[PDB]
Amino acid sequence: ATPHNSAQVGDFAETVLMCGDPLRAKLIAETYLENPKLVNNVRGIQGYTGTYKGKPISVMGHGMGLPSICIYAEELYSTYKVKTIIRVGTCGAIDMDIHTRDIVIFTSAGTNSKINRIRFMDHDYPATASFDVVCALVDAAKELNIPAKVGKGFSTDLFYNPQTELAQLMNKFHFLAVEMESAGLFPIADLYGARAGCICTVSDHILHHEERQNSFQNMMKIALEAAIKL
Amino acid sequence: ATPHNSAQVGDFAETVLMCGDPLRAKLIAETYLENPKLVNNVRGIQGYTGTYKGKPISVMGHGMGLPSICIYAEELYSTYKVKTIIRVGTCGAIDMDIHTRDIVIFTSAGTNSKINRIRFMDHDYPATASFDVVCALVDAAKELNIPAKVGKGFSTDLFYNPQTELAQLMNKFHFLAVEMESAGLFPIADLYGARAGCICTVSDHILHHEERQNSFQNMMKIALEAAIKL
Amino acid sequence: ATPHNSAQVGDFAETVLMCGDPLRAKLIAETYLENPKLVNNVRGIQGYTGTYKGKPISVMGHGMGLPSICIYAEELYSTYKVKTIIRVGTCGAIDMDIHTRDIVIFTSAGTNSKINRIRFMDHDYPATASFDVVCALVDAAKELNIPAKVGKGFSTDLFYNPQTELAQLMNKFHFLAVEMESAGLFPIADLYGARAGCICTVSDHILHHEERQNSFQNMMKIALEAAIKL
Amino acid sequence: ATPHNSAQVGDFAETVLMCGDPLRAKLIAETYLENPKLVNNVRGIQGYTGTYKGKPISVMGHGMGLPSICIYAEELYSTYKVKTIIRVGTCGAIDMDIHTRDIVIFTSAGTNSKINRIRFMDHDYPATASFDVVCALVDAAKELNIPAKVGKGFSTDLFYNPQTELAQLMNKFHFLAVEMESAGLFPIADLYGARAGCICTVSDHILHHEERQNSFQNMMKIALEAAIKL
Amino acid sequence: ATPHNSAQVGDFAETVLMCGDPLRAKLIAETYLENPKLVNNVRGIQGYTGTYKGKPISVMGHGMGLPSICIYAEELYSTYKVKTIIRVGTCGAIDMDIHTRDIVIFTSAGTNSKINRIRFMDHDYPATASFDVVCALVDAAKELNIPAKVGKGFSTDLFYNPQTELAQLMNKFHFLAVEMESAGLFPIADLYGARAGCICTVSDHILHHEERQNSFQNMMKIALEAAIKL
Amino acid sequence: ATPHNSAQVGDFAETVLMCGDPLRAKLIAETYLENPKLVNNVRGIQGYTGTYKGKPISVMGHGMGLPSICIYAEELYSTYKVKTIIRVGTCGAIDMDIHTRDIVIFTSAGTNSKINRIRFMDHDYPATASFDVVCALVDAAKELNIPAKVGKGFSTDLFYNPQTELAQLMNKFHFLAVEMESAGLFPIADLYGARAGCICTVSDHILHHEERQNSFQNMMKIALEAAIKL
Ligand SMILES: Nc1ncnc2c1ncn2[C@@H]1O[C@H](CO)[C@@H](O)[C@H]1O
Ligand SMILES: Nc1ncnc2c1ncn2[C@@H]1O[C@H](CO)[C@@H](O)[C@H]1O
Ligand SMILES: Nc1ncnc2c1ncn2[C@@H]1O[C@H](CO)[C@@H](O)[C@H]1O
Ligand SMILES: Nc1ncnc2c1ncn2[C@@H]1O[C@H](CO)[C@@H](O)[C@H]1O
Ligand SMILES: Nc1ncnc2c1ncn2[C@@H]1O[C@H](CO)[C@@H](O)[C@H]1O
Ligand SMILES: Nc1ncnc2c1ncn2[C@@H]1O[C@H](CO)[C@@H](O)[C@H]1O
Repeated sequence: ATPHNSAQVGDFAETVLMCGDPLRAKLIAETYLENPKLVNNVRGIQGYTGTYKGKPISVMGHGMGLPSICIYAEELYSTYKVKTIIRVGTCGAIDMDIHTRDIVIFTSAGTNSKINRIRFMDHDYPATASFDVVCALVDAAKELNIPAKVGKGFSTDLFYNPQTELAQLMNKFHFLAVEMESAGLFPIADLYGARAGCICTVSDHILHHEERQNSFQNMMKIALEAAIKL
Repeated sequence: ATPHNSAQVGDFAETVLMCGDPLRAKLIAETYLENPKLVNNVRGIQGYTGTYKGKPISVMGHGMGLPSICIYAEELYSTYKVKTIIRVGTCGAIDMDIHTRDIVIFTSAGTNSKINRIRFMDHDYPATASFDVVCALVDAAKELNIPAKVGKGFSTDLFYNPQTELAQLMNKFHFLAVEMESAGLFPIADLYGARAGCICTVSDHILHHEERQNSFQNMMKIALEAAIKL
Repeated sequence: ATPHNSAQVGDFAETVLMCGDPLRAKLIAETYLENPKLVNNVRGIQGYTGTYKGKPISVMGHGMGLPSICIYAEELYSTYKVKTIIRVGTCGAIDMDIHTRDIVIFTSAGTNSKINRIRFMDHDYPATASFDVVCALVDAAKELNIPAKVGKGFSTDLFYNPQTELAQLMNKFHFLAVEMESAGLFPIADLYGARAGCICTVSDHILHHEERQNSFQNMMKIALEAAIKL
Repeated sequence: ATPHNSAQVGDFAETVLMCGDPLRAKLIAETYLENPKLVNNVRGIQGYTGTYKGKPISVMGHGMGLPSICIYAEELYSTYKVKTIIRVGTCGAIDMDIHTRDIVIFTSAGTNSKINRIRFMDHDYPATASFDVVCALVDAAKELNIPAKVGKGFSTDLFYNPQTELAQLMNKFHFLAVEMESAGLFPIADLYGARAGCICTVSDHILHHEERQNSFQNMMKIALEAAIKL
Repeated sequence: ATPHNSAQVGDFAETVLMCGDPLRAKLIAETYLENPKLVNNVRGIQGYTGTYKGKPISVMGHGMGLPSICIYAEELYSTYKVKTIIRVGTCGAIDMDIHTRDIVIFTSAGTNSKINRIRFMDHDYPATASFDVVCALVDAAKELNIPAKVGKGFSTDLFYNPQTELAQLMNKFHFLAVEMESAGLFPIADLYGARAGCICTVSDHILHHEERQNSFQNMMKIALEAAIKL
Repeated sequence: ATPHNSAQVGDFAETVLMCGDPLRAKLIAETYLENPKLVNNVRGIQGYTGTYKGKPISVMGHGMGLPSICIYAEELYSTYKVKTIIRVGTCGAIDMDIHTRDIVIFTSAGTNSKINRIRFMDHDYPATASFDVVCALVDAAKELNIPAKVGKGFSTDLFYNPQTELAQLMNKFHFLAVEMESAGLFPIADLYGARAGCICTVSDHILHHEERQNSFQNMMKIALEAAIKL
C-alpha cells in the first residue's frame, strides 16, 4: 500500500529483520524461516514473512544508506504497524581491538548525515537503539554463549569517506564499527514509539585489512532468538 | 572487482544508464538493449551491458539516496572507467506549472544532505549536471520533438520530509522536481573529470496529487539517443 | 594536582558518584559513605572518598552544564585514574508518560551544545552511556525492585530554553528527561576507555507541572549498589 | 525609485548587463551602445540604457560581492521589471587547464557565503544560471566561433581567502574560475521567475600566475549577441 | 599597487574614513579636507587624501557588503600601512528607542555572514570595534556635545532580508542599527593589529518608517575630530 | 524564589559581582563588604549582600561555563531585578604581549558555544560588554592608576580544548584572554535591557607558562569602584 511496498497491512510480522542486500534477505527467508511467503518485491526489495519457532517474522531488504532505510522503516512502522525492526548485516571494524568476523551489537550510532539534525531542530539527537532490543540481543548472545561486542556504531553517508582522519578519530573514541543505516533507523523507531536495534558481523577492518559464514550464522541466531524474546 | 560489483574492468560500457529500481534496469536491459548480458548482480543491483544502435551501453540499479548512488557512481568512474552516467527515473513535481508525466531534465540538484558540504569544506557546492550531457539530452528531446522541462531538481535525504514548508519554498524558487540521487551523483562525476546527467519522468506532484508508460518510453528515448550523441 | 582539584592521585576511588549540587555530594558523603574523608574542596566542589559495603567510593560535585562537568570528568579519568563515573541527580520530565519522582536511567543524552560536534569533526556523536553502567544500574533497580524508566535524556545548554518548541519535539521522540551534564560526560568516558552513566530522579515536568526524598533515596540505592557491581 | 536607484520603471531595458566596475559599465555604455542615456548613478553605480542592433539594453555596475549584487539584482527584477541579467566581468582561473584570457561561461556558481543557506532553509541551493541564458551565450560563442569554456564558477565572500586549501580543492572538482557575485545573482533570478547568467574573462590564475582587451571584447560580443537572442 | 587600488604606499594617511558611497567620499573629500588629492579611483572608488587641522587624512569608498569592504580594508592595512579606519555612513534603526537622524557609534557588529566563521574556525568571533576608536568617537561626541547612541550594530548580508523575524529579534536584544560592513571590517583590523571603528547616521527605521544633513554633518564632525584624537 | 536561589526579591543589590568560585565570593563578601549577609547558598553558591562606601552590593558564585552563569544571570535580572552584573575572576592569557597577573577588561567575548547562535537565529551575535560597565571599569582603573588591558576575551566551552590550533588563531587576532562565562552573560544582559561587564586577572598563559594576590586585589578595587560609579 506504499510507493515502495505492495504488501497490505498484515502481510508483515510485528518483528522484521532487515539487511542491505535484498538477496541476503531472500537467503535468510529461505534458510531460516518456515513457510516463507514473499509479501513485497517492489524494487526487488525481497520482502518475506514466515515463522520461526512458530512465531511470525518478516525479513526484507532496506538498501544502502539512511535515506533508503528511512523510507522502508517509516512505512513499516507507520503503515504495516510493525513493532520491532532488527537490523542484521555487515560492517567495517573501526576499533583496533575489534577484529574481522567479530559480531557487534549497536547501543547507538553516530553519523555524518544531516537527517537527524533536520528532525531534531539542528541539535544532537542521540540515535540510540531500543534498550529492549539491545537486551534481547545481548541476552540471546549470552544464552547462545556467542561472544559479541556491544557499543557505538557509525552510520556513514560516505562509504568512501573523503575525511580520512574520521576513522582514526572514531578509533580514539572507541567506535566499534561503521555501517550505513542504524543512525537513520533508530530515531524513526522512537518517533513511532516502536523498537529498533542492530547487530552486524564485521566483514572487514577499515584501519587495517586482516569461515566468514559461521560468524554470519552466529549473528543470525542471536537475532532470531532475540526476536522471539521480543 | 568491488564490494558492490563483481564485474571486471571492461564489463561496463563508457556510458551507463542508472535508475533506482533494479527491476526497472532489468526491464530497460531487456526492452531497449540488444544482446544484453548481466555483468553484475551483487545485492541484486541488476547490472547489464548490451548495445543500442550498435553502440555499447550498460544499465544498472543505483538504489535510493545519495549514499547508495554515491557508492556505485564512484566505483563505475574509478574502477570501471565509465565516462558517462545518465540517471533515468521518476521524481516528484514541485513547481505548480510542472505536471505529472511531464519529463524533466536536471541542470543541477539541490539537497538537504550533508555529503557535498563534507566534500566541499562546508561550503555550497553547486551540484551541476555535465553541460555535455544536458545538451545531449535537450538536443535528443528537440530532435525527437518530445516536450520536456529543464531546470533545478532536488535530491532529498528525507523522502518523507518533516520540513513540510520546504516544498513550498522550493516552489517559490521554481525547483522543477524532487528525487534522491542527482545531487550526490553530479559532484562525483566532477571529481573524476567524467560526465553525469539526469532526466526523470514526474510520477507525481507533491504540492497536490493530480498512460504513464508513454512518458517513461519518451524519457527513455531521449536518454538512449543522448547516450549515442555522447 | 589540578586547577580544580587539590587531591593527589589515589585520593579518589575507581568509582565516583557526581551530582551538580556540592551540598548534595556532602550530604551523600555523610549519609551513605562510611568514614568519608574530604579529598578536594577547590571551588567548594565537595570531594569525598569513603566506603560502601567495604568498597572504596568517592562522591563530588560537578557543577551545572557540560562545560563544568567536562572539566571534572576529564581530570578524574585523566589524572586520578577513575574508572567509573555515575551521575546522580535531578532532571525535568519531558515525556508525558514520565511523572515527577519517577527515576530515570539514561541510555544516551542528546544536546543543543556544540562540544561534541567540536570533538567529533562536526558530526553527530552519539553521547551514549557505558553499557556496563547501564546494566549495573538497571540490574540494581531490578534486584531492589525499584521501578525506573530507561531511555534518552537531554543535556541542555539552556536551562531556560528560548526554543520553546524543542520540549514538544523531544516529547514526540520520547525523550525521557532533561538535565545539563550527561551528554558532555559520556563522550569523555569513551575517550579515556573508561565508563560513565547517569540516573536521575525527576524533580519536575517541563510540559506541565504536576515525599520527594523517598525517590532520591531509591535512586541513591540503585546507584550505590550498581557501583558495587562495577 | 529605490535606495540605490533613481531611475523610474521603464528607464531600464528588459535585458541588463552588469559588471563590478562602474567605470567598466560606463565604458561599455559608451563603446557598445548607441545613444546611451545614464538612467541611474546613485553611488556612482553608472546605470545606462541604450540600444544594440536596435534593441533596448541597459548596463550598470553591481559592486563587489553577493551582498552588493543582491541589492541591485533584486531591485531590477522586482521594481524595474527587468527580465534578464547577464553578468560580464573578470575572474580568477582555478582549473589548471583554464588559462588567463580564456573566456568562461558559468553553468552554476558555488560559494562560501551564507546568503543562499539563509534563503533555502539551511540547505544546499544549487545557484544555477538560467539555461536560456547559458544557451544564448554558448550559441553566441559558437556563432561567433569564439572559444570559451563552460562550467562551474565560484562566488567567494573572501577575495583574499584565509582557507588556502580551498583553491586546490576546487581544482580537484574542476571549478573553472572564481568571482564574487554569480552565486548571489542566480537564486534571486529564480525567485522572480526571471533569468540570470554570467560570462567572465579570466584576468588571472590563482593557482599560478601566468592583449587582454581582445579577450574582453570577445566576451562582450558573446554577451551582446546572446542578449539579442534573449 | 593592488587590483583595486592604484595608489602607492604613502598616498594614504594613517587614518582613513570610508563610506559605502564613492560619491559621498568625493563630497567629504571636497567639503571637509583641505587640498584633497585623488589618490585612487579604480572602480570609481573615489580615494582621496588631504588634511584636516593640518593632519593627513584619507577618505575612500568601500562599496556595499562585507565582501567589498573586506577587500579594501585588508589592502589599506596590509599594503598602504593604514593604522586607523573609521567607517562613516548611514544605517537602519532597529531599536524602538532609536529614531531616524539619531547618530550611532558601534561598539560591535553582529552578522548573518559566514566570513568571520570562516576566519575563526567556525566559532563565534566578536566583531568588536577598537576601544581607542570607540573612545575617540564618544569623546568627540561629548566634547562637541552632540547626542549619539552607543551600542551593537548589525552587518547584514541581505539588505532585503528574507528572515523577517530577525529584525524583531534584534530589537529584543536591543541592536541599535543595521548596516553592511562593520562586522567584516572589525576582525580585519584585529588581524593587522590596527584599529577600526564605525559611526553611522540613521537614515531610516526598519521596524516602522518615521534636515537630514545636519545629522550627517554632526556625525562627520564627531568622526573628523576623533581622527585627530587618534 | 528560584530553583537555584532562595533569596527573595530585594535580597540582592542592583549591582552584583560574580566569580566562578563560590569560596572566592565568600572571601570577597567577608574581605570587601561591610555587614555582609548571606542571602542565598543553594548549591553552596555563596550569595551575599552587603555595602561598600555605603552602597548596597551583592556578590555570588556563578559556577563554570556559559550554561551555569546563564542560569544565575537570567534569574538575577529577571527575578531579583538586578541592574548590573560585573564578572570578576581569573582567565588564561592568549595574546603574547599579555602576561600572567596582567589585569584584563573585556570589551566583548567570543565563544565556541552554540548558546548565542541558538538565541540569535543561528547568526553571529556580538557578545558585547555594556559600554557603561566598560567605561566605569576603565575609568576606575585610570583613577586608581592600575594598568589593565582592554579587549576581546574568549568564553570556551572546553577548558581542555581539543582544537589545539584555536589558541594560536586567537593570538593572531589578538584575543586577550580566555575564560568560560562572559559570552553567555553579555547577551542575557542585553535581553533584559540591563548591564553586564567583566574584568579578570590573568592566572596563567596558555601559549607558554610564565604576589598573585596584589593583582587580584587591584582587579577587585577596579571592580568595586566601578560599581559605585554604576
Ligand atoms: N566498512 C563499511 N562501511 C560502510 N558500510 C558498510 C561497511 N561494511 C558493511 N557495510 C554495510 O554494507 C553496505 C555498504 O557496503 C551498507 O548497507 C553498510 O551498512
Ligand atoms: N516524490 C519523490 N520524492 C523523492 N524521490 C522520488 C520521488 N519520486 C520519485 N522518486 C525517486 O524514487 C525513489 C524514491 O521513491 C528515489 O530513487 C527517488 O529518486
Ligand atoms: N528541568 C531541568 N532542566 C535542566 N536541568 C535540570 C532540570 N532539572 C534538574 N536539572 C539539573 O539540575 C541543574 C539545573 O537546575 C543541572 O545540574 C541539571 O542537570
Ligand atoms: N580572482 C578573483 N577572485 C575574486 N574575484 C575576482 C577575481 N578576479 C576577478 N574578480 C571579480 O572582480 C572583483 C574582485 O576583484 C569581483 O567583482 C569579482 O567578481
Ligand atoms: N537599513 C539598512 N540596511 C542595510 N544597510 C544600510 C541600511 N541603511 C544604510 N545602510 C548602508 O548603506 C548600504 C545599504 O543601502 C550599505 O553600505 C549599508 O551599510
Ligand atoms: N585558562 C583558562 N581557561 C578557561 N577558563 C579559565 C582559565 N583561567 C581561568 N578560567 C576561569 O576559571 C574557570 C575555569 O578553570 C572558569 O570560571 C573560567 O572562567
